[PDB]
Amino acid sequence: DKKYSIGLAIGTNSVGWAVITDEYKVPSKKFKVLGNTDRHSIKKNLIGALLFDSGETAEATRLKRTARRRYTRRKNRICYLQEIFSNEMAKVDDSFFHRLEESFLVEEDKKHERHPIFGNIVDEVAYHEKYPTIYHLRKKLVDSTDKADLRLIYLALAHMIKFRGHFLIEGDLNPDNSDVDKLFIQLVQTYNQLFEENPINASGVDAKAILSARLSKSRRLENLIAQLPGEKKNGLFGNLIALSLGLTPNFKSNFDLAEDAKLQLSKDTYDDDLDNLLAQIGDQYADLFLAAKNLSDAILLSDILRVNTEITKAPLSASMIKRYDEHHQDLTLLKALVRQQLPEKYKEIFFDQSKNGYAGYIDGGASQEEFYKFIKPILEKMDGTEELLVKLNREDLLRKQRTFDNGSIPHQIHLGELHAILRRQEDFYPFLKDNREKIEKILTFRIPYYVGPLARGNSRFAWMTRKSEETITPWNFEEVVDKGASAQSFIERMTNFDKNLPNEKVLPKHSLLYEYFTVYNELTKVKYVTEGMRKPAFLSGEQKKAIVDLLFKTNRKVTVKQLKEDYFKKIETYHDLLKIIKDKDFLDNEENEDILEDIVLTLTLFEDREMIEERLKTYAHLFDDKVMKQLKRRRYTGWGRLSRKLINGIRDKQSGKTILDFLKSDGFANRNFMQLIHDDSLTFKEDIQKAQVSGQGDSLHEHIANLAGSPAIKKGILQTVKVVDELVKVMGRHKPENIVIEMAREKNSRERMKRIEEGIKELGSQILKEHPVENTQLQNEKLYLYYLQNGRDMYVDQELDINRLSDYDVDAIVPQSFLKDDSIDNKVLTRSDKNRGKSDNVPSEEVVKKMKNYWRQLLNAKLITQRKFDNLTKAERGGLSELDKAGFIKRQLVETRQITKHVAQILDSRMNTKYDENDKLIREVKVITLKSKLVSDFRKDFQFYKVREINNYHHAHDAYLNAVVGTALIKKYPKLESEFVYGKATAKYFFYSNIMNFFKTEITIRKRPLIETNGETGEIVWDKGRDFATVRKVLSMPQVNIVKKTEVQTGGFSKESILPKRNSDKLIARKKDWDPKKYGGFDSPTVAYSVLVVAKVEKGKSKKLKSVKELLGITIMERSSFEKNPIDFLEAKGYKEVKKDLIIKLPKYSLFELENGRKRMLASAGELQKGNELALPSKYVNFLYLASHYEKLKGSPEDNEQKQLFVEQHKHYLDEIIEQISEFSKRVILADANLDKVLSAYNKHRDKPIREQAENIIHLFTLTNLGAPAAFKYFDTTIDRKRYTSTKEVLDATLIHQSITGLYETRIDLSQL
DNA sequence: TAGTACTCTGCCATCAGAGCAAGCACTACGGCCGATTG
DNA sequence: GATGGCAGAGTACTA
RNA sequence: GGCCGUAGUGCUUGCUCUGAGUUUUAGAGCUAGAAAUAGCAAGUUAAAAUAAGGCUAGUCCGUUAUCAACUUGAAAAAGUGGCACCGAGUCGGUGCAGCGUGCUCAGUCUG
DNA sequence: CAATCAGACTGAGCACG
Repeated sequence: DKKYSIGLAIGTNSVGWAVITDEYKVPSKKFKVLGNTDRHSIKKNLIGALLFDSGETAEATRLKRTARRRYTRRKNRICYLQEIFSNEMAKVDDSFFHRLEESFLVEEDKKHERHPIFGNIVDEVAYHEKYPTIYHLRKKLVDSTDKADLRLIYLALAHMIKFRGHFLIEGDLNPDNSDVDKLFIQLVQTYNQLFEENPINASGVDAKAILSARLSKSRRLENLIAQLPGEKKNGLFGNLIALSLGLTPNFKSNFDLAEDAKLQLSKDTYDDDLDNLLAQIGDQYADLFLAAKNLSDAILLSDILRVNTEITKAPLSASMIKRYDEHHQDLTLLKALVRQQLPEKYKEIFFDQSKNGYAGYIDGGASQEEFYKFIKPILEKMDGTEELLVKLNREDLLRKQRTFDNGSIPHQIHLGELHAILRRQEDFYPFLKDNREKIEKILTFRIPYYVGPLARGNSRFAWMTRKSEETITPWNFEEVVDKGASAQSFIERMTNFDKNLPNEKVLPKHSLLYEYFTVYNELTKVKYVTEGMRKPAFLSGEQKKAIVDLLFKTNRKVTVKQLKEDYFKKIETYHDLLKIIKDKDFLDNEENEDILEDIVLTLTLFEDREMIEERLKTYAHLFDDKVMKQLKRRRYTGWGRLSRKLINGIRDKQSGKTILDFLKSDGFANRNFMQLIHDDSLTFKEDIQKAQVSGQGDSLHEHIANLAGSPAIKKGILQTVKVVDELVKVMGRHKPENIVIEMAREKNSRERMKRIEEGIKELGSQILKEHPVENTQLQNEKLYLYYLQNGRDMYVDQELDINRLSDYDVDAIVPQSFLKDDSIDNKVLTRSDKNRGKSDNVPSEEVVKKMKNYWRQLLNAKLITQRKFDNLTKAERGGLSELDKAGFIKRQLVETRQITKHVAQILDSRMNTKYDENDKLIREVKVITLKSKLVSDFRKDFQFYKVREINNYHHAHDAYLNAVVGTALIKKYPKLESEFVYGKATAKYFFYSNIMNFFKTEITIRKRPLIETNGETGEIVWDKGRDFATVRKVLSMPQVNIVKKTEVQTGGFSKESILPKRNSDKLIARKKDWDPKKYGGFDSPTVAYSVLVVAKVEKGKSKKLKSVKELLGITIMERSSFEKNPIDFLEAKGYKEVKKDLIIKLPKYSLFELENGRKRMLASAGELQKGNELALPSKYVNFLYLASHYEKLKGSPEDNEQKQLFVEQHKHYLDEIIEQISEFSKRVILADANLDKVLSAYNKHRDKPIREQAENIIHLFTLTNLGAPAAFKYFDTTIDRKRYTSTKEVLDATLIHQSITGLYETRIDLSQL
């Protein structure tokens, strides 16, 4: 038995641990080794770390799941259409659908003719000649009036149904509205006709260009307003224009309606909102609103159709046909031009599929951007290509019909085309006449987002409820699915429970009881003071009732003057429902509170008007039709944090009064919620405690999963809990005195590009147009800041130069000393940092006044954030006060993160379990949490420098230093237990500035005593004479238990790319009947785990059985098949007489010990990884840190000078570091060619400065590392990977099974078996 | 000599968007919210 | 972003 | 620490959808050529699959989390490994074990 | 409103296995 402590450092992919005794010495004990080897014991130190791969989020899995569901539903739609057509298609050509299904088949596999539509070569060729694309067929069917072949009708309908289009725009679209100017003129005419007193003139205004601009919608509206006299924004005409172009205007000010009456044109509720507005004002604005709707349709369509729709009913098909024709003409013209001018490049342009060009554009995979990049210079270096170059510049040269930009086509266009086809062809096909509604339903149906998957009790994600047990098709979806219950369950499965009553659901935020509760809490804490009062007094129950009835039940906002006048002078959600139902006695009654709760619950739950009105039909008799309509109109959003049972259901045992009852009857006490619930005498606390006891706690893994945070952090937490338990078991089941823990704080380029594009569009500038920047270039911090600041200085009014970058200075708004935040939200790029003023405070008031307008504009442009703006304009608010500075200094050392709170609580609950007589938990184990700042400062101050590139020992060293610092600190300052152990401005500032000054011998010059004592107690907390030597000795130990957590690979079967056909055995069939050698397939499977099999194989013509020992990679696809029957799985692979007992399962990162301590880790069944750590001396580590200037220089000039001299005298340490690396590589790495290249590079770059040489030597440790080999770079010379691609040598080595700390092992010698 | 059989080296990885709902964590403020004895 | 798969060129040993 | 009021940012989980992309087949290539080969013509589209697949047969499920070895259990789970000292190139060596009960004394804590 | 002699453990000596 010995008092000991555990120090832990938690990372996303590493967890270090350390056990220390009283004198800060790490123990060392012998451990028994199990297995068949002759080694039965081994000595190890209680210091180490566990490394694992980072956890992942379920986002990719969710995306894959949704895609799978989408594909299934699409096939179901096509099957519905085929089922509709089946009888007549069997009459016409019975094998048509069979031919369609087997199109993906070689000729010998088809049981029908190869041609899929007509089945004979003449007919197929004629059809393809007449309709080169499906859009030709679609336009012909839409426009022509004669009979069409049934197969052709089905083909057009199937294309339309299979590829519908986006559902962003709701309602109906009329493609005939295409002209922008004509509809703008019509709208102006209607406006002038109605508003005769103040007519509006818009002649001479480029309405088409203004409205169809590529800028933002708000910018377009502003431009149109500026170029339009007689009105501005928020006027009637301005609101009409905004409504047409898509913004949501408030028509309240136009007619003084006093209600918002906002209308959105794309929303489904637009018709109801317009009906309400028309009933409010009058019926004479219907023409104007209809004109606005037509203008909106034209505005949104003209950007897509780009064709005249007055002659055809298929505008999209006409656009695709003209795209085809322009493609054809441009191709002919380009062929002629190339033939005439550059005959030698014709082959490489129109025949070579590898290089980009037309051949690679059509036959190859090259996209439109790549084709344009290839073909622009050739067109430029030719004559007669001006119009082709113009089309290229506007991105309209040689365009395919199916492209990426086709995603902006609403499904309403396809629906209109399909309806036109059905209307044309229903006279000749009665079945087409009959099934028109259901075919259109097939095209336009989509499952509501709140209904979810239509399961039948075998899905964990589903929540839908069926009122009838039968197959759900799009035609009886309403009559089978209980939509209201499905939506309510959709909302309720995600809402929280009350924390005080864990089995109780929370109330809606706008619930009436919630409103009364909040108002009563606010009212009971206001102490009135008036004449004739000796001391301030609290309001009584009757006074509060009178005040609530007279003020709260009358006016929305209650103020102190109103309280004094209407009650103290005159005498001495509720309002929203009052103006809707227009009933005061009903709302003030007490027997309809359940009805009111139901009403607010419905309005909160359902966002669809039909659902709200069908749910409220039960209360339709209580009110009138207009009241019901108003109730449907009103909708609330938000959920409270308190349950109804907690607020009003539970009652005190002594008095039989609920919390609301007590709050109403507070009287002179005026005790609030927190008080009511924390009172010892009151039974509310006891009842709350009783409820929380029920359920208790789930498993540790379940609790960690239920925590909120990153999955990688949760994985690290679980590993830390397990290693703590393992160490407790190791140390004899004696729990430690203290557990000191710490936790690290932690396409992006595409996000930056979209953000800058949106900001530039909003601001109306053209900085991107001046010089475009790619995402990779935008990844640079200086460039990103320059582009975010619109190319202008942020502290003074001047212009910055992009070509002059890498020369300015990046200045943080809050100085780095107070807060260490390096994010863009705190960084600012300016020409000179001195413009900000003082360097130890917020930017100066003069600069704030100068740049307030610019910063406001940037915020409105979303270039900077609200927090950034608030930080920048803090000088006006008052700047950085002394209390703020003290808080910033204090928060740099005291951990306050909820994740670390949780972690500490879990460890505390696991460790301390006993209770006293008075049910007071005994703090046997004290959990101390520190930030990384304390340990980092300790390392910098006392020359315990950390270099991350040497090896993985720094995790264990950090854990040990955490233990030492935390234990020493809580011994020296026992009063600091409040802020560290889980369980004035000037004075606070200088207290935390020197909190760690008892470690050091000298301060600022203060001669601190050699032996540090607690004071008031006889405890020695530190001894600079010998404890520093102990820490140095511990950090220089060569043995540290580093464990790579073995895992079984899970995930995708292989690479998702589908390769073309080739005669290789590595291809994987995409379907059971699709031979890879004839259809192509996947490759590169992921190996779940290797299996060691000792068996015999048939070799040679005689098929003699040769005993073989080898590793077999059980891939993810065949893992279940293997585990179901290993014998059959292995026999089918070709091995005979395998041994079930001798089969060994070998997951990833399995460790093997071969010779001279050389260790290899199993990367896969045919690859290995390095498994050895270089224990470089701390003298070499310190020299490398000092010479390399880690984190530049952060020392005094006097101290900086002596370290430079130290490096100068220790020049020769470089050769020894190289010597250590070389001998380690010779003993373990065995990469001879790479070692020779590294040594040659070192010899050739010997004359360069020590700084540069050390900086490059840091890279050489990538050669001698643990894990997968990686390529590094020494100066110019680059050294590639030396991969170990053979697992044959490990079959005679020693397989080590390491526990979670590595102290418990089971060595299995595979050579014997 | 032909045929396996193992080794070294370079290439290569599905990608973009649209809503909706619930929750947490943090920032920035701006107010209320620790017990015992006479 | 990297790290394992794969094709291809290359060299070596045995029937 | 929580609960209100406002505002903002980021992240997580779940659902309904969109456009592409790859793979095979269909869209008769021609002429001079014994043959390779050469010269022309053409190119834009569609069908099907989009993790193999599963049984629970649903317009459902299939890439998250969890997982050293051994023993006992169907499983969930529970068990399995002596200590001190001197040292340090991935851990080595040395030493001990493999004391219990009654009386007096003296020091510390509680009634 | 104002104050914040009995039981257990360790070491020392003697007796028995």
